[PDB]
Amino acid sequence: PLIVPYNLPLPGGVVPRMLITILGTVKPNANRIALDFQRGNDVAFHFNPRFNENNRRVIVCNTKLDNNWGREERQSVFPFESGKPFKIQVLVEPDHFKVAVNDAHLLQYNHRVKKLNEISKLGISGDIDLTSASYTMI
Ligand SMILES: OC[C@H]1O[C@@H](O[C@H]2[C@H](O)[C@@H](O)[C@H](O)O[C@@H]2CO)[C@H](O)[C@@H](O)[C@H]1O
Repeated sequence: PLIVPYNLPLPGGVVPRMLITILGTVKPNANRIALDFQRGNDVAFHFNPRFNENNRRVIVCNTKLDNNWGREERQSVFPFESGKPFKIQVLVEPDHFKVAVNDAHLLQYNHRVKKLNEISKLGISGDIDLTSASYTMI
């Protein structure tokens, strides 16, 4: 597998029609997963499944600018399970990131960071065994 935390370079940033696919397996008794699409030190799109926030499972999405987190967008639809293999697909579309998990649409996150071609790294972290991380233009 891959070593977690894992950094995937995104050469020349992202662009609509770029599809990023993450394959892995959630560890037993997982607490968190995170994808961090970064523009330098900023996080354009943080995607953060939390397995136990006040005994609830929730996905928290946000943006970090100049070391400040913005307004959280929360999704209670939670397709992950401790112990199970998953596929996360993040498709960049003109106005938003579109996320599907295990081939089912999960959420969209509107672009707050506008310079898409400067979002040049994806950090993958958390309680997973990471199998692959890649991208393709569709
Ligand atoms: O916003 C994403 C960001 O959240 C931090 O945790 C927040 C928490 O969600 C919020 O409810 C509380 O009031 O403040 C915390 C600190 O900002 C995470 O620590 C961070 O890793 C991101 O996930």
